[PDB]
Order: sequence, then structure tokens, then C-alpha cells
Amino acid sequence: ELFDVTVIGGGPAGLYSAFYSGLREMRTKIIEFHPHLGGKIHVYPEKMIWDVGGLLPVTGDKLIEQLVQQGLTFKPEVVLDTKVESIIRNQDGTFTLKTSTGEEHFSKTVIVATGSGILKPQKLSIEGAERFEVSNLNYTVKSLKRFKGKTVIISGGGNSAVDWANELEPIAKKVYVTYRKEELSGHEAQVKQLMNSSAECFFNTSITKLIAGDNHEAIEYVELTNHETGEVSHLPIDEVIINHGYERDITLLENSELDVAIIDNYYIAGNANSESSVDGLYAAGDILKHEGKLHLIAGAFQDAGNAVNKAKQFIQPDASEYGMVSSHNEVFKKRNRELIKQM
Amino acid sequence: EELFDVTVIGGGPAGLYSAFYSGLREMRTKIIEFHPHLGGKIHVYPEKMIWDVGGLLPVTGDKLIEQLVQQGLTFKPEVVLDTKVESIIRNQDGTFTLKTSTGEEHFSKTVIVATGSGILKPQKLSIEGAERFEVSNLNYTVKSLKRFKGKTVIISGGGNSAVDWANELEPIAKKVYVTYRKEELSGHEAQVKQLMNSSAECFFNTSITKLIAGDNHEAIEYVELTNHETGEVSHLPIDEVIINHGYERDITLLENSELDVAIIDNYYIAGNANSESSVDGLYAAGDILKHEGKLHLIAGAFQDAGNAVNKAKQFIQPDASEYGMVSSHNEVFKKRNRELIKQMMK
Ligand SMILES: Cc1cc2nc3c(=O)[nH]c(=O)nc-3n(C[C@H](O)[C@H](O)[C@H](O)COP(=O)(O)OP(=O)(O)OC[C@H]3O[C@@H](n4cnc5c(N)ncnc54)[C@H](O)[C@@H]3O)c2cc1C
Ligand SMILES: Cc1cc2nc3c(=O)[nH]c(=O)nc-3n(C[C@H](O)[C@H](O)[C@H](O)COP(=O)(O)OP(=O)(O)OC[C@H]3O[C@@H](n4cnc5c(N)ncnc54)[C@H](O)[C@@H]3O)c2cc1C
Repeated sequence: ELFDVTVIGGGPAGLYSAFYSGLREMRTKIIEFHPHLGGKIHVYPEKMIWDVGGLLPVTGDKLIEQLVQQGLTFKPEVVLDTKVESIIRNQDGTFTLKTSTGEEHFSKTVIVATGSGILKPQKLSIEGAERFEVSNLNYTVKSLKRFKGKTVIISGGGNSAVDWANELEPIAKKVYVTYRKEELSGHEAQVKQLMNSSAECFFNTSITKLIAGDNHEAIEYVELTNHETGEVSHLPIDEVIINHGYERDITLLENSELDVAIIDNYYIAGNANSESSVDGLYAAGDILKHEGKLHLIAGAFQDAGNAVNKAKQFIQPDASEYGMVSSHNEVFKKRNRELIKQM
Repeated sequence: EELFDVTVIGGGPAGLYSAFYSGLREMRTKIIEFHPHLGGKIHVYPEKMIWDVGGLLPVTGDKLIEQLVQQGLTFKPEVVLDTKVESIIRNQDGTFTLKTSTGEEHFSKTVIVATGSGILKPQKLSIEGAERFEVSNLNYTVKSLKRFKGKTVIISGGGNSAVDWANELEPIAKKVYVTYRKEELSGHEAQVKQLMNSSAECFFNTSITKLIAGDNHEAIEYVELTNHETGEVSHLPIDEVIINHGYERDITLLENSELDVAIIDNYYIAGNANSESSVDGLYAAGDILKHEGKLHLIAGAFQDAGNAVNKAKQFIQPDASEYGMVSSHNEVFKKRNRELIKQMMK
């Protein structure tokens, strides 16, 4: 089970890597920590994205869909819910990847596309809270439309919370914010927009229980307790959003034995073709640093394409330097046939 | 003055995204293109399906052009069409003057060269007054496959491109004729074998010698064929005529310029990984840019363009940030987004 190309990470860079790897006819695997492909766009799926080349403005949610679909065009082996723990370069020059459960994967080449690492939202510490993640307890704003005309309480006071409140005020029926401190630890320019308009803020307050109402499995009321007086208010709500920050895991390369050059203790020091200091090991997306790195989704595509063209030649030296342009690539002939049936 | 921040030469993918991103970073932006339509080399393949633009599900070149043009015009740059830029002059203060073929002049703090492989023009039919029918059914590209559904088309020429057109139209058209001036179908001897096992009928040592219009409409109804080795003069009823005799190419822009601009292999601008040329304030993006990490795709044009724009902004405003603000949080979209979000809420 030795793969041609194994992509670590399922964001824009990893997904396009898998795509272009399949366009160049390589046995391809993609390994992602979360149960869902898409990467960091999951942090802002409600926002409008204008700066992807060739795309008219689209929401994060819709962009994730289009990238996942393109990334799976050639049916790579998809390994979700898996944290890659370490990368080993074997003596024969192939690579072995160890997962958190000790399972192992083997590859001729590895494309590191871990972006800024593993992100996990800090969870609400109340007993049966995770029961409501399947209904109306959220850790992101999945879409603005989800909250049209609904009553929403945001727990937390970061810049993310102030941002969420400000975009939801025009849309929700009502917006509540509860912060456990006495001052909104946000930016003192967008904090006043929040305060001159519709949002109602509670300070030194937190959520202490989630009431599901008689017959349903979704939150209807929220118990609020004040930390300076002591009141135990109750509040009817349609939606709850927790913004208590994020937990980060960047240990992948520290846990590995590879003389891979690192910039600023995190980023892979690459060149303009996405090569690292280790043969057959490439870097694409936010994990990649070089003088020409473009810190946009559009840059991730360039990083990925360069990585794959190099991987192809590493594996097959007589391969051409570049992939066949898709309009004339025979690899799409069968698929194009079905689509052409559009008359 | 009429002094622009960024003037883009070339309206293809690289130029259009440059214009967009230049607007994203709040610079006075102008874009100059030779043809009457923006879009670049994609007008050579508008019927093909394009799969490898990042984030894009397969779409025809026709639709991609539409999408690229709308994005490139987001911030309403000054668009100068039907205009050939003849030379680039670096003025004594380090600004630039661009001279068009009619002598007009444009001025800019920075210049982004996005001319691809240059100005491309189809080789026209050497027949009197043929241009009359360009408005009707005399085509120099396959603008779409559906345009030829169940129709009768003759293709003149026999190169790899002519063989490719016939091959994609044979399953779609009622009937495909190919007429070639040579003895052999001088394409590539692989897909040439697909053409002659299929329903496409070839006429060798033949060329089109006159076009015959209909009487009650002014398309072409009959084509006069002349076999050049016998002498026969056939006539042939058709719905569509497609010419493919090659292209004319105009690459003189940089030869005609007095710029100390390093050139690779007599054509490409020798850039670095940030799309900089050897001349301060002159950038290159797209197929015209060569450096060790240049990606020869539409996807690569976008990175060349963003990198070029970020550099132009710092050249013009040294304290500007090295990076543009991501669109999702960039205040320059706020009023536009408000209108979009309103539509989204039913
Ligand atoms: C708020 C915000 C807004 C942005 N907006 C824009 C915008 O409008 N336009 C734009 O062009 N760019 C934008 N970006 C820039 C950024 O490039 C993209 O957001 C994108 O996420 C980068 O893609 P990437 O694949 O390289 O990294 P990521 O998207 O971070 O993908 C990395 C993936 O790898 C996984 N992973 C990491 N480590 C491991 C491991 N050890 N094992 C398994 N899986 C692992 C992670 O779970 C994640 O899914 C924005 C960034 C932010 C933070
Ligand atoms: C047949 C074919 C298929 C392709 N398929 C794909 C594909 O499927 N996917 C992919 O990613 N890439 C593909 N490409 C690759 C190529 O990058 C794109 O086609 C694209 O055209 C390059 O963008 P560009 O803006 O830099 O240059 P161009 O598209 O060539 O645009 C340059 C523009 O500048 C104008 N111009 C030039 N000189 C002047 C001047 N002096 N004054 C004024 N205007 C001027 C020209 O008129 C033209 O409009 C393909 C290329 C070809 C030939």
C-alpha cells in the first residue's frame, strides 16, 4: 500500500494538491484531522469571498463545497478524523506517516498542507452541552441565513464575538452577548458599533445551563448567572453561539525526525517550487514560506500545483515538467462526454 | 494629472485579476487591451471545458471569460479596448508613458505587463469580401459546441487545431467536412486516425475559392470548392464555415520599447518570484512572466497578479502593508456585500 502522493491536510492547498495529483495520474491519499474537508474556511463560512481568481463572490460555505468537489475529482483515498502525529523518512527514501492511533501510512512523496495547524474551538463546559451541537448550539456562524429573524445569544467576548454580533444585528430578530469579564476584550473601534445598535450585552455573566424545553432536542431557554451580583436570569432563545476561543495543535514537525528546515519555529522553509529541504517532501498553502509566497487562497493553488509537478518528476524522472492543460487533457474525456450532453 | 497608479497592459486572466486586486488595494487602475473584448487566449478555446482553475467546478471557456471579466471590473477601472500599446517609456521621474499605435499616451506610476504570448489574430480567408460573413456564419473559432448541434459544417485547414475541432464536432454536428490544401492531414499522427475512421469527410488538395450567400439572408449557404490537382469545382451546402489557417502574432511591444528590461529567450520578461522585472515599478504577470517557480496555468496568473499588485502598492506607498486585506474582512466590499446579503435573505 505504497502511495505516490500523500497530502497532509484537507484545506484549499491539500484539496487542490489531491486534484492536481490525480490530474497527473498518481495514486493519491489525503489525510485530515477534522471529520469534514475544507480547512480554515470553516472559521468564516458566513463571509463573502471575492478574491479567488475566476470566482464571483461566494460564501465560505459554498466555496468549501466547490473545493471539496474539485479535490475529489479523481477519487483519492480520503482519511478523515485522523491526526498525523509524525513523518519519518525511510532509508529507501520513501516516507512513513504515523497517526495518533499509531496506524501507519506509506508514500513516495508527502505534501504538507497543514496550514496554520489543527484548530479546535474551546468547548462550553456544561454537562449535556454536546447533545445540542446537532441542533442549535454552534461554535461558528455557519451562514447568515441560518439566523434570519431568530433570537441569538453569543457567549464570549473576543474580536470574533464582536464581529459575529455586528454581522448578525441586521439579520437576527434579536442579539444577546454575554461576556465573563467586565470589558469586551475586543477592538475599541468596532466595539462601539455593537453598542450603539441592537445588541444587548450582559457583563460578568455566563451561561450555566441549557434548557431544551418540553418536547424537542434543541435549546429554548438559557440560564444566565451574574458573577458580581448573583442573579439567575433566564432567557428564551432560538440559537446559541459560543465564542470562547480556539485550541491549536502544531506539533507535527516538532514530533518528526526530519532535517526539514523551519522558519520562525513553525513554517516549512521552501523555495519557489514548494520544495522543502528534504527530497520528496513538499509544502503547500499557509505552511509554506518563501519570498514569493502569496498568503491567499489563490496562493495555495499555485503552491499545490508546483508541489505536484515536482512530485511527479521525483517519482517518474522522464515525466514532463508540467501537467497537461485541462482543456486538452485526455484524463477528462469520459467526464466531459457526460457534461456535453447539455443540448 | 491623468497619472494612474497602475496601468495594466493586456486583458487576459493575468490582467483582469491584476485590475481586480489593484482595485481591492484602492489604487487608480487602468487596463489596456488590443481586442474589442476582454478575455485573452481563452477566446482560442471557449468551447472547451476547464477543470483546473482552483475552486472552480468544470466550466466552458465561454463562462470562465464571463466570470473573469466581471471580477476584473469589480472596482470599475478605466478600460481602454481596441488599443495596441506600441512602446513603454520610463520617464525621467521614474513614472511611465505608454504610447498606443495611434500616438495617444497614457501615464502611470507603475506598469503591470500582462501581454501573455502577445497579440493574436486569426489568419483570415484570402477571398474577396469574406469579412461580410463574419457577422453571420463564417467563424474563426468554435464559440460553443451547442452552436453546431445537428448542423452541417465545413472546416478549412488541416493542422492539429483543425483536426481537434473536427474531432469534437463530429459527435455533435449532422455532418462535418474538412478541406485541406495539402496532401496529408498535417496534424499529429495520432488523433488524425480518429478523424478518418469517423463520419467526417475530408477533401484533399482542395481549398475554398468563393463563398455563396443565400438570397433572402446574408449568411453562407454554399461554398465553392476547387480541387487543386484535378481541377474539379464542387459546390457544397453548409450551415457553418470554420477557418483554421493559423494565427498572426504581434510581440513587438518590448522590442519597440527603450527600457532596460531583462528579457528571457527574446520574448519573456525575466522576473523574480514576486513578479518584479529588472526595472523599478514595472511588473509582469501571466504567461509573459518567467521565473524558476512560474506556473504555466490560469491558476498561476492569479498569483503573479496578486504578487505584482502588492509590490506596486508598496512602490507607490512605502508605508502600505505588504499584503492586501483578505476579502472576507476587507471594508472595501461592505456596501457591495450589504446588497448581496439583502438578496440572500430572500
Ligand atoms: C479569518 C480568515 C479569513 C480569510 N479570508 C480569506 C479570503 O477572503 N480570501 C483568501 O484568499 N484567503 C483568505 N484567508 C487566507 C487562508 O489562506 C485561507 O483561509 C486558507 O485556510 C489557507 O489554506 P491551507 O490549506 O494552506 O490551510 P488551512 O485552510 O488551515 O488547512 C489546513 C488543514 O490541515 C489540517 N491539519 C493540520 N495539521 C494536521 C495534522 N497534523 N493532521 C491532520 N490534519 C491536519 C487542518 O485540520 C486543516 O483542515 C483567510 C484566513 C482567515 C484566518
Ligand atoms: C489551447 C490552450 C488551452 C489552455 N487551457 C488551459 C486550461 O485548461 N487551464 C489553465 O489553467 N490554463 C490553460 N491555458 C494556459 C494560459 O495560461 C491561459 O490560456 C491564459 O491565456 C494566460 O493568461 P495571460 O493573461 O497571462 O495571457 P493571455 O490570455 O494571452 O492575454 C494577453 C492579452 O494581452 C493582450 N495584449 C497583448 N499584447 C498587447 C499589446 N501590445 N497591447 C495591448 N494588448 C495587448 C492580448 O490581446 C491578450 O488579450 C491554455 C492555453 C492554451 C493555448
